[PDB]
Amino acid sequence: ALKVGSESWWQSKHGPEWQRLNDEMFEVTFWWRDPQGSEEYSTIKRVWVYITGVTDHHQQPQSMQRIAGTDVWQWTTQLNANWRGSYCFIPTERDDIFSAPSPDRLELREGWRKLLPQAIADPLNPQSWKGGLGHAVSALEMPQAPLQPGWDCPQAPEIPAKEIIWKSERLKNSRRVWIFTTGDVTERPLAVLLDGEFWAQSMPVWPVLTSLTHRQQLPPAVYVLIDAIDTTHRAHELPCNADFWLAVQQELLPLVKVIAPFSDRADRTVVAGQSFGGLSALYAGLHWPERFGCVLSQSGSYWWPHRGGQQEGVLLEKLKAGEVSAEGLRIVLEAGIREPMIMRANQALYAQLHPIKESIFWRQVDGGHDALCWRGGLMQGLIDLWQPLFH
Repeated sequence: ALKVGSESWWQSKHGPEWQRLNDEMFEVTFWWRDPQGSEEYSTIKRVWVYITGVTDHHQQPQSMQRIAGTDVWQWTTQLNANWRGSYCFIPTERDDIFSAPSPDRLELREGWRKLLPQAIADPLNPQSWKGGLGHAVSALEMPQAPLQPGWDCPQAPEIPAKEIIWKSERLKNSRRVWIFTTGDVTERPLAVLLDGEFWAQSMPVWPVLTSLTHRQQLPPAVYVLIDAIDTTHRAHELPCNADFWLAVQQELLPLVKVIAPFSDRADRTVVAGQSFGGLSALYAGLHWPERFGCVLSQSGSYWWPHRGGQQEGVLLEKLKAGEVSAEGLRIVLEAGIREPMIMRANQALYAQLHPIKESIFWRQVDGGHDALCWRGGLMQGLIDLWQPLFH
Protein backbone atom coordinates (compact mmCIF):
# COMPACT_ATOMS: atom_id res chain seq x y z
CA ALA A 1 0.00 0.00 0.00
CA LEU A 2 0.80 3.81 0.22
CA LYS A 3 -0.88 4.65 3.57
CA VAL A 4 1.28 7.50 4.84
CA GLY A 5 3.58 6.22 7.56
CA SER A 6 3.01 2.53 6.93
CA GLU A 7 6.03 0.27 6.47
CA SER A 8 5.33 -0.23 2.78
CA TRP A 9 5.20 3.60 2.44
CA TRP A 10 8.55 4.11 4.19
CA GLN A 11 10.13 1.53 1.87
CA SER A 12 9.36 3.71 -1.10
CA LYS A 13 11.09 6.65 0.58
CA HIS A 14 14.76 7.00 -0.41
CA GLY A 15 15.74 10.44 0.91
CA PRO A 16 14.40 13.87 -0.04
CA GLU A 17 11.98 14.29 -2.94
CA TRP A 18 11.49 17.50 -4.92
CA GLN A 19 9.17 19.30 -7.35
CA ARG A 20 10.30 22.14 -9.58
CA LEU A 21 8.78 25.52 -8.87
CA ASN A 22 10.11 27.37 -11.90
CA ASP A 23 13.29 27.77 -13.90
CA GLU A 24 15.48 28.69 -10.92
CA MET A 25 13.79 27.07 -7.91
CA PHE A 26 12.82 23.65 -6.55
CA GLU A 27 10.72 22.69 -3.61
CA VAL A 28 12.53 19.98 -1.65
CA THR A 29 10.83 17.85 1.05
CA PHE A 30 12.64 15.73 3.65
CA TRP A 31 11.30 12.94 5.82
CA TRP A 32 12.44 11.28 8.98
CA ARG A 33 10.93 8.22 10.59
CA ASP A 34 10.95 8.16 14.37
CA PRO A 35 12.08 4.79 15.61
CA GLN A 36 9.71 5.30 18.56
CA GLY A 37 6.37 5.70 16.78
CA SER A 38 3.78 8.49 17.14
CA GLU A 39 4.12 11.58 19.31
CA GLU A 40 2.57 9.49 22.11
CA TYR A 41 5.25 6.86 22.30
CA SER A 42 8.16 9.04 21.19
CA THR A 43 10.27 11.28 23.36
CA ILE A 44 11.67 13.50 20.60
CA LYS A 45 10.39 17.07 20.53
CA ARG A 46 12.42 18.70 17.75
CA VAL A 47 14.04 17.36 14.60
CA TRP A 48 16.26 20.05 13.14
CA VAL A 49 17.41 20.05 9.58
CA TYR A 50 20.90 21.28 9.04
CA ILE A 51 21.99 21.96 5.45
CA THR A 52 25.71 22.50 5.00
CA GLY A 53 25.89 25.50 2.66
CA VAL A 54 22.60 26.98 3.72
CA THR A 55 21.32 26.63 7.26
CA ASP A 56 24.28 28.50 8.78
CA HIS A 57 23.48 31.79 6.88
CA HIS A 58 19.70 32.35 7.40
CA GLN A 59 18.39 34.50 10.38
CA GLN A 60 15.93 31.56 12.89
CA PRO A 61 15.67 27.75 12.08
CA GLN A 62 12.58 25.54 11.63
CA SER A 63 12.16 22.10 13.18
CA MET A 64 10.55 19.24 11.31
CA GLN A 65 6.86 18.78 11.97
CA ARG A 66 5.22 15.52 12.98
CA ILE A 67 2.20 14.13 11.26
CA ALA A 68 -0.02 13.32 14.23
CA GLY A 69 -0.51 9.63 14.98
CA THR A 70 2.36 8.53 12.72
CA ASP A 71 6.12 8.17 13.06
CA VAL A 72 6.57 10.66 10.23
CA TRP A 73 8.52 13.91 10.48
CA GLN A 74 8.31 16.27 7.57
CA TRP A 75 10.14 19.43 6.43
CA THR A 76 10.16 21.46 3.26
CA THR A 77 12.27 24.17 1.68
CA GLN A 78 13.56 25.53 -1.62
CA LEU A 79 16.84 25.27 -3.41
CA ASN A 80 18.26 26.55 -6.66
CA ALA A 81 18.15 24.15 -9.60
CA ASN A 82 21.95 23.98 -9.67
CA TRP A 83 22.59 23.55 -5.94
CA ARG A 84 24.40 20.52 -4.56
CA GLY A 85 25.51 19.81 -1.00
CA SER A 86 24.78 17.83 2.11
CA TYR A 87 22.33 17.88 5.00
CA CYS A 88 21.78 16.06 8.28
CA PHE A 89 18.97 15.64 10.79
CA ILE A 90 19.17 16.30 14.52
CA PRO A 91 16.37 14.53 16.36
CA THR A 92 16.33 15.74 19.95
CA GLU A 93 14.34 15.39 23.22
CA ARG A 94 15.60 18.80 24.34
CA ASP A 95 13.45 21.73 23.12
CA ASP A 96 14.94 24.84 24.70
CA ILE A 97 17.82 24.90 22.25
CA PHE A 98 16.08 27.33 19.84
CA SER A 99 13.30 28.31 22.22
CA ALA A 100 13.45 32.13 21.83
CA PRO A 101 11.92 33.03 18.42
CA SER A 102 14.43 35.64 17.16
CA PRO A 103 17.44 35.06 17.71
CA ASP A 104 20.93 36.57 17.08
CA ARG A 105 23.97 35.25 15.17
CA LEU A 106 25.85 34.66 18.44
CA GLU A 107 23.00 32.74 20.09
CA LEU A 108 23.04 30.71 16.83
CA ARG A 109 26.63 29.37 16.41
CA GLU A 110 26.14 28.56 20.11
CA GLY A 111 22.93 26.52 19.70
CA TRP A 112 24.05 24.65 16.56
CA ARG A 113 27.39 23.75 18.18
CA LYS A 114 25.44 22.41 21.12
CA LEU A 115 23.29 20.27 18.79
CA LEU A 116 25.53 18.94 15.97
CA PRO A 117 27.10 16.21 18.17
CA GLN A 118 23.64 14.57 18.05
CA ALA A 119 23.36 14.93 14.25
CA ILE A 120 22.57 11.82 12.17
CA ALA A 121 22.70 11.29 8.41
CA ASP A 122 19.41 10.65 6.63
CA PRO A 123 18.96 6.96 7.19
CA LEU A 124 16.97 6.45 3.94
CA ASN A 125 19.28 8.35 1.65
CA PRO A 126 21.58 5.80 0.07
CA GLN A 127 24.60 8.11 0.29
CA SER A 128 26.14 9.22 3.57
CA TRP A 129 29.47 9.98 5.19
CA LYS A 130 31.32 11.81 7.99
CA GLY A 131 31.05 15.53 7.23
CA GLY A 132 33.66 18.29 6.96
CA LEU A 133 32.33 19.60 10.30
CA GLY A 134 32.83 16.10 11.76
CA HIS A 135 29.11 15.23 11.98
CA ALA A 136 27.47 12.70 9.65
CA VAL A 137 25.68 13.97 6.52
CA SER A 138 23.75 12.84 3.42
CA ALA A 139 23.88 13.85 -0.29
CA LEU A 140 21.60 16.34 -2.11
CA GLU A 141 21.94 17.34 -5.75
CA MET A 142 19.53 19.51 -7.68
CA PRO A 143 19.11 18.42 -11.32
CA GLN A 144 21.12 21.30 -12.80
CA ALA A 145 24.01 20.94 -10.37
CA PRO A 146 27.13 21.68 -12.41
CA LEU A 147 28.69 18.59 -13.93
CA GLN A 148 31.63 17.17 -11.92
CA PRO A 149 34.23 15.56 -14.20
CA GLY A 150 34.39 11.72 -13.98
CA TRP A 151 31.69 11.35 -11.32
CA ASP A 152 29.05 11.12 -14.06
CA CYS A 153 30.20 7.65 -15.26
CA PRO A 154 32.53 5.64 -13.02
CA GLN A 155 34.44 2.74 -14.63
CA ALA A 156 35.63 -0.35 -12.83
CA PRO A 157 39.40 -0.02 -12.20
CA GLU A 158 41.64 -2.57 -13.96
CA ILE A 159 43.90 -3.11 -10.96
CA PRO A 160 42.26 -2.41 -7.56
CA ALA A 161 44.07 -0.27 -4.97
CA LYS A 162 46.36 -1.97 -2.46
CA GLU A 163 45.94 -1.04 1.19
CA ILE A 164 49.10 -1.28 3.23
CA ILE A 165 49.70 -0.28 6.80
CA TRP A 166 52.48 2.27 6.98
CA LYS A 167 54.17 2.05 10.37
CA SER A 168 56.03 5.38 10.59
CA GLU A 169 59.12 5.43 12.71
CA ARG A 170 59.30 9.19 13.11
CA LEU A 171 55.54 9.79 13.75
CA LYS A 172 55.52 6.71 16.02
CA ASN A 173 52.13 5.54 14.72
CA SER A 174 50.54 3.33 12.03
CA ARG A 175 47.98 4.18 9.39
CA ARG A 176 46.48 2.83 6.22
CA VAL A 177 47.79 3.88 2.88
CA TRP A 178 46.18 3.02 -0.42
CA ILE A 179 48.40 2.69 -3.43
CA PHE A 180 46.40 2.90 -6.64
CA THR A 181 47.65 2.98 -10.22
CA THR A 182 46.01 3.93 -13.40
CA GLY A 183 48.28 2.55 -16.22
CA ASP A 184 51.20 0.11 -16.70
CA VAL A 185 54.73 1.38 -17.35
CA THR A 186 56.32 3.55 -20.14
CA GLU A 187 57.23 7.46 -16.18
CA ARG A 188 53.94 8.11 -14.34
CA PRO A 189 53.37 11.18 -12.15
CA LEU A 190 52.78 10.74 -8.40
CA ALA A 191 49.75 12.25 -6.67
CA VAL A 192 49.37 12.14 -2.90
CA LEU A 193 45.91 12.78 -1.47
CA LEU A 194 45.33 13.60 2.17
CA ASP A 195 42.40 12.15 4.08
CA GLY A 196 42.87 8.95 2.14
CA GLU A 197 40.40 6.99 4.25
CA PHE A 198 37.81 9.36 3.00
CA TRP A 199 38.68 9.15 -0.70
CA ALA A 200 39.34 5.43 -0.56
CA GLN A 201 36.26 4.49 1.41
CA SER A 202 33.59 7.14 1.90
CA MET A 203 33.68 8.52 -1.63
CA PRO A 204 35.80 5.89 -3.32
CA VAL A 205 37.67 7.77 -5.95
CA TRP A 206 38.87 4.75 -7.96
CA PRO A 207 36.31 4.38 -10.76
CA VAL A 208 36.27 8.16 -11.17
CA LEU A 209 40.01 8.50 -11.74
CA THR A 210 39.73 5.50 -14.11
CA SER A 211 36.91 7.05 -16.17
CA LEU A 212 39.01 10.21 -16.56
CA THR A 213 42.13 8.24 -17.43
CA HIS A 214 40.25 6.29 -20.13
CA ARG A 215 38.98 9.61 -21.52
CA GLN A 216 42.65 10.69 -21.21
CA GLN A 217 41.86 13.77 -19.23
CA LEU A 218 44.35 12.27 -16.76
CA PRO A 219 47.65 10.49 -17.43
CA PRO A 220 48.47 7.01 -16.18
CA ALA A 221 49.52 7.92 -12.66
CA VAL A 222 50.29 6.58 -9.19
CA TYR A 223 48.00 7.75 -6.40
CA VAL A 224 48.97 7.55 -2.73
CA LEU A 225 46.04 8.06 -0.31
CA ILE A 226 47.23 8.67 3.23
CA ASP A 227 44.93 7.76 6.13
CA ALA A 228 44.57 10.68 8.48
CA ILE A 229 44.06 8.49 11.49
CA ASP A 230 41.37 10.48 13.26
CA THR A 231 40.46 14.05 14.17
CA THR A 232 43.06 14.72 16.84
CA HIS A 233 45.83 13.16 14.70
CA ARG A 234 44.61 15.05 11.70
CA ALA A 235 44.64 18.31 13.58
CA HIS A 236 48.19 17.79 14.81
CA GLU A 237 49.67 16.24 11.67
CA LEU A 238 48.01 18.02 8.79
CA PRO A 239 48.38 21.75 9.57
CA CYS A 240 52.06 22.79 9.21
CA ASN A 241 53.73 19.84 10.90
CA ALA A 242 57.22 19.37 9.48
CA ASP A 243 57.68 15.85 10.90
CA PHE A 244 54.66 14.84 8.92
CA TRP A 245 56.05 15.70 5.51
CA LEU A 246 59.48 14.50 6.57
CA ALA A 247 58.12 11.03 7.38
CA VAL A 248 56.15 10.80 4.13
CA GLN A 249 59.13 11.80 1.99
CA GLN A 250 61.65 9.74 3.92
CA GLU A 251 59.68 6.67 5.06
CA LEU A 252 56.60 6.41 2.87
CA LEU A 253 57.44 7.48 -0.68
CA PRO A 254 60.61 5.48 -1.07
CA LEU A 255 58.50 2.40 -0.28
CA VAL A 256 55.77 3.40 -2.69
CA LYS A 257 58.38 3.93 -5.43
CA VAL A 258 59.57 0.35 -5.09
CA ILE A 259 55.93 -0.86 -5.10
CA ALA A 260 54.63 1.22 -8.03
CA PRO A 261 57.36 3.30 -9.73
CA PHE A 262 56.70 7.01 -10.27
CA SER A 263 58.54 9.99 -11.79
CA ASP A 264 61.03 12.04 -9.77
CA ARG A 265 60.08 15.35 -11.25
CA ALA A 266 58.57 17.75 -8.74
CA ASP A 267 56.82 19.52 -11.63
CA ARG A 268 54.39 16.60 -12.17
CA THR A 269 54.21 15.53 -8.47
CA VAL A 270 50.89 16.63 -6.83
CA VAL A 271 49.78 17.11 -3.25
CA ALA A 272 46.00 17.33 -2.89
CA GLY A 273 43.92 18.19 0.12
CA GLN A 274 40.77 19.81 1.44
CA SER A 275 40.49 22.11 4.49
CA PHE A 276 43.46 21.11 6.71
CA GLY A 277 44.47 18.92 3.80
CA GLY A 278 44.54 21.99 1.54
CA LEU A 279 46.60 23.92 4.08
CA SER A 280 48.93 20.94 4.45
CA ALA A 281 49.28 20.56 0.68
CA LEU A 282 50.41 24.17 0.30
CA TYR A 283 52.75 23.99 3.26
CA ALA A 284 54.35 20.94 1.75
CA GLY A 285 55.09 22.56 -1.62
CA LEU A 286 56.39 25.67 0.13
CA HIS A 287 59.03 23.80 2.12
CA TRP A 288 59.93 21.01 -0.23
CA PRO A 289 59.25 22.29 -3.74
CA GLU A 290 61.89 19.94 -5.13
CA ARG A 291 59.68 16.97 -4.18
CA PHE A 292 56.30 18.64 -4.53
CA GLY A 293 55.63 20.54 -7.71
CA CYS A 294 51.89 20.95 -7.72
CA VAL A 295 49.36 21.91 -5.09
CA LEU A 296 45.62 21.38 -5.16
CA SER A 297 44.15 23.10 -2.13
CA GLN A 298 40.36 23.06 -1.81
CA SER A 299 38.82 25.13 0.98
CA GLY A 300 42.26 25.17 2.61
CA SER A 301 42.14 26.19 6.27
CA TYR A 302 44.49 29.18 5.97
CA TRP A 303 43.26 31.10 9.03
CA TRP A 304 45.10 28.46 11.05
CA PRO A 305 45.41 28.51 14.05
CA HIS A 306 43.31 31.67 14.61
CA ARG A 307 39.69 30.64 14.11
CA GLY A 308 37.54 33.53 12.79
CA GLY A 309 38.30 37.13 11.82
CA GLN A 310 40.92 37.28 14.61
CA GLN A 311 44.45 37.27 13.15
CA GLU A 312 45.97 36.17 9.80
CA GLY A 313 47.18 32.52 9.53
CA VAL A 314 50.61 31.33 10.71
CA LEU A 315 51.37 30.45 7.10
CA LEU A 316 50.15 33.81 5.78
CA GLU A 317 52.60 35.63 8.07
CA LYS A 318 55.46 33.15 7.64
CA LEU A 319 55.10 34.36 4.06
CA LYS A 320 54.36 38.01 4.91
CA ALA A 321 57.64 38.15 6.90
CA GLY A 322 59.03 37.11 3.45
CA GLU A 323 60.31 33.99 5.13
CA VAL A 324 59.27 30.78 3.27
CA SER A 325 58.74 31.45 -0.44
CA ALA A 326 56.45 29.94 -3.07
CA GLU A 327 59.28 29.69 -5.61
CA GLY A 328 58.43 27.35 -8.50
CA LEU A 329 55.20 25.53 -7.69
CA ARG A 330 52.17 25.51 -9.96
CA ILE A 331 49.06 25.47 -7.79
CA VAL A 332 45.24 25.16 -7.86
CA LEU A 333 43.69 27.36 -5.16
CA GLU A 334 39.93 26.92 -4.62
CA ALA A 335 37.21 27.87 -2.12
CA GLY A 336 33.43 28.25 -2.26
CA ILE A 337 31.38 31.42 -1.86
CA ARG A 338 29.00 29.74 0.50
CA GLU A 339 31.80 28.97 2.98
CA PRO A 340 32.66 32.24 3.53
CA MET A 341 35.00 32.54 6.57
CA ILE A 342 37.37 30.28 4.63
CA MET A 343 36.97 32.29 1.44
CA ARG A 344 38.28 35.39 3.24
CA ALA A 345 41.25 33.44 4.51
CA ASN A 346 41.91 32.27 0.94
CA GLN A 347 41.83 35.61 -0.89
CA ALA A 348 44.06 36.84 1.91
CA LEU A 349 46.58 34.16 0.78
CA TYR A 350 46.10 34.87 -2.93
CA ALA A 351 47.21 38.47 -2.39
CA GLN A 352 50.19 37.45 -0.27
CA LEU A 353 51.27 35.38 -3.31
CA HIS A 354 51.71 38.40 -5.58
CA PRO A 355 54.95 36.85 -7.01
CA ILE A 356 53.47 33.51 -8.20
CA LYS A 357 50.13 35.08 -9.26
CA GLU A 358 50.70 33.84 -12.83
CA SER A 359 51.02 30.09 -12.24
CA ILE A 360 48.06 29.83 -9.80
CA PHE A 361 44.66 28.62 -10.98
CA TRP A 362 42.25 30.47 -8.74
CA ARG A 363 38.59 29.37 -8.55
CA GLN A 364 35.62 30.52 -6.50
CA VAL A 365 32.95 27.85 -6.64
CA ASP A 366 29.29 27.50 -5.62
CA GLY A 367 30.43 25.15 -2.88
CA GLY A 368 30.14 25.09 0.85
CA HIS A 369 32.71 23.27 3.00
CA ASP A 370 31.64 19.96 1.65
CA ALA A 371 32.90 16.64 0.34
CA LEU A 372 30.09 16.57 -2.24
CA CYS A 373 31.37 19.71 -3.96
CA TRP A 374 35.04 18.98 -3.32
CA ARG A 375 34.93 15.73 -5.27
CA GLY A 376 34.35 17.59 -8.51
CA GLY A 377 36.96 20.14 -7.60
CA LEU A 378 39.40 17.38 -6.81
CA MET A 379 39.07 15.86 -10.23
CA GLN A 380 39.24 19.20 -12.00
CA GLY A 381 42.33 20.37 -10.11
CA LEU A 382 44.07 17.17 -11.08
CA ILE A 383 43.28 17.76 -14.75
CA ASP A 384 44.58 21.33 -14.58
CA LEU A 385 47.85 20.50 -12.84
CA TRP A 386 48.52 17.78 -15.41
CA GLN A 387 47.79 19.99 -18.43
CA PRO A 388 51.60 20.24 -19.11
CA LEU A 389 51.79 16.48 -19.72
CA PHE A 390 49.78 16.78 -22.95
CA HIS A 391 52.32 19.21 -24.56
